[PDB]
Amino acid sequence: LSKEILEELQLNTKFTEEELSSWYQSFLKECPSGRITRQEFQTIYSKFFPEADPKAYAQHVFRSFGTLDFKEYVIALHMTSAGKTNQKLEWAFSLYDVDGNGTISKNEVLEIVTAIFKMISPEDTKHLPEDENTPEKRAEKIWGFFGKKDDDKLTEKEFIEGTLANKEILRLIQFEPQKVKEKLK
Amino acid sequence: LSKEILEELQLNTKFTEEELSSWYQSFLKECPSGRITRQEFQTIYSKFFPEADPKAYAQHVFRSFGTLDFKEYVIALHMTSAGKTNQKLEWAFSLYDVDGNGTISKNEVLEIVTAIFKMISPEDTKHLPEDENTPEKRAEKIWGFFGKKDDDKLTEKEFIEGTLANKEILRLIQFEPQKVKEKLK
Amino acid sequence: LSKEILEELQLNTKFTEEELSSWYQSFLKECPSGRITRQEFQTIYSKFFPEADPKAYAQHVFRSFGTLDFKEYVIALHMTSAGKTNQKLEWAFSLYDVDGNGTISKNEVLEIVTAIFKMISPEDTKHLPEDENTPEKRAEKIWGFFGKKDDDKLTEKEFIEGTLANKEILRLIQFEPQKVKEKLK
Amino acid sequence: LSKEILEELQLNTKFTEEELSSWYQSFLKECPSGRITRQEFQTIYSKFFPEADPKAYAQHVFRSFGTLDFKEYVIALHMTSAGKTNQKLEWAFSLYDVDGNGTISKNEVLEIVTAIFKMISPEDTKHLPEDENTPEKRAEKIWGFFGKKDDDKLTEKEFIEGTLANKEILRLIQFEPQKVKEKLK
Ligand SMILES: [Ca+2]
Ligand SMILES: [Ca+2]
Ligand SMILES: [Ca+2]
Ligand SMILES: [Ca+2]
Repeated sequence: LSKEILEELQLNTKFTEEELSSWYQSFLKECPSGRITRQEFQTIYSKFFPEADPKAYAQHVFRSFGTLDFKEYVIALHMTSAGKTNQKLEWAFSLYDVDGNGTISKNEVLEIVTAIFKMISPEDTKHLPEDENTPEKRAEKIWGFFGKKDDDKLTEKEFIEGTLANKEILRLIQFEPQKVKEKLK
Repeated sequence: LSKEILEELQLNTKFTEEELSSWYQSFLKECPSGRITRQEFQTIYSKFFPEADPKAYAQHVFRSFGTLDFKEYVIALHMTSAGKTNQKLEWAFSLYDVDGNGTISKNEVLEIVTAIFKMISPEDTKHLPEDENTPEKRAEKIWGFFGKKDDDKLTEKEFIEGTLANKEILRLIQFEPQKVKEKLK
Repeated sequence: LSKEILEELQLNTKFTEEELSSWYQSFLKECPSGRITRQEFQTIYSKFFPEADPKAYAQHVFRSFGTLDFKEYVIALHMTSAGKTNQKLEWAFSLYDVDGNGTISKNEVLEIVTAIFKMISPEDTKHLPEDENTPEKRAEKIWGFFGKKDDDKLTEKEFIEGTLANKEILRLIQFEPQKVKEKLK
Repeated sequence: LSKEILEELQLNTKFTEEELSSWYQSFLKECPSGRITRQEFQTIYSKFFPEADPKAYAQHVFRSFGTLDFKEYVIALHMTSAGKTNQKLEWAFSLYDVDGNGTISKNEVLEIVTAIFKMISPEDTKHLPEDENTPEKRAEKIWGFFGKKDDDKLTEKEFIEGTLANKEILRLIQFEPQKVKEKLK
């Protein structure tokens, strides 16, 4: 588990195996089964993002992985809060492909963008450019950069190419609450 | 020791084993026993932070680990001066849990925040937001973000979740003197 | 391939072997032969840099490596879009030595600088200093910093020494489209 | 050599072993003996820092290591131009201890500060704070932060403690030409 987590994160880790083991011992005192349900997971985001409405967001993050074990729980927290976005592109594809069918549709992008938008304070909201100030505008822009028609599908190959190649695209799909905020101020 | 330090720091290290070995040879010329007392440790902070009152701070850092050996001494200096705060969350919990009982109480947070505040120059002080300009205000805000009642306790699980998840929380518990300063100017 | 890529990038990687393997499976669904032609490669840049004219640029990048296999394709995308420029100096020499003869001539630098310039929007263009606002001015400045006469040749030794030693030089040869942009605003 | 360099730099490297090997092949075409003299080394700095007077600086850097072999040459270029200063503290001590006797005297600090100052353009010079605008002022401030009397000696232990602990000190001893410049603008 600790080496397994460290193995999956590799460059994104903010912990050593010993520290992961300490966190783990603590986690087990709280969740003796070593599993956390979707409801328990959503509560972490509700408790730590008082100003926003993190429910949809936390559910989508949970979904990207019944329950999550400690490994997935630790990775989820790293994906939403630590590291650079360009190091999480594979995972991000999993977040955007809402139904897990392997391709991202326009409706899926809208779904994720809407949930991310709910993480932003209505205050930070008016600091947004006119062309990206609503879920639908932000989602359309994204679809547009990928050169997609409403009917089209986006594969993992194109998704990684575009997000890596063009930083403008990376900035639009960005899902970490803090980074979405710190790109305006 | 050098591999042992390098092993504990892992990603936070600013030295190679050879350089650690050089520093060590130098350290032994000064402290032949290879041990440094609390009083000797406090003197390093007093000597290098002339403008502040580092005593309480240095004592708490020392405590987080009679004497410290070279390994702990090197780690302590890394914890207070190098790397990114999000990579020191496990250690930070040890710093905040003043009595080492495993949970952080409101009084402990106040204790650490007060010591950190003593590291800031009275000059940089008035550059602080109204809601975080005194030890008690800064400590209350922290307790408030964790959703705690004065009577409550904070576990290591919640501490890591909150500090990692919400950067606002990370900024409030930040203990490195330089970062506390460079977040205002 | 995944370990082979990870081996060549080493510090520049934004992916783990597992993620590279996922991207690969996706790539094969699109290109069953596991090879991508110059024309297919150019299309990625045309599709993701709508505002510029990426043809010459994409051709030079392709050339630095008939077809490219997945490994070279992944590295090419990393070279143009991720990491710090100072970590790509060896590769950059390969990009500038247009004919692959081992030395860079003044005409080669002009060729690459012109292609890079085509990646910049005519809008960002007037934000350029007077002495670097045209391909020929930018190329001359570069040649001048290297202390070269129009007739001279630049070896890989001098190229690495100059670009590493003097950041001014590094900034002038910079080839990543985003960095060229973000150095003005 | 390539693994040996990679071993000494470890975290500071901007090259892979293969790239170091390429640079090496190029270096040998220029210096078949694989050795570079002090005069040859100084010429690199003179050629790439046209606006300054890099002689004293290049000599001190050379000295910190007759001739230098490729390994030392590569490390020297990394020390002066790449990475973060806090990762080069052991080496920096070697740079400041001009006579190699193991302790730094006030005259040695003045010597190095003067050489570094010669790397700054007279233009960037007036952008310097009043208390650090001359070699003697900058050197005195440094000695003062270390709490030293003119007669005193500075050991490697204290040097590392102070430079790591107090970023103000790190900024004053900073020796990379670019960083000295980019700390004003
Ligand atoms: Ca889907
Ligand atoms: Ca306690
Ligand atoms: Ca050529
Ligand atoms: Ca000396």
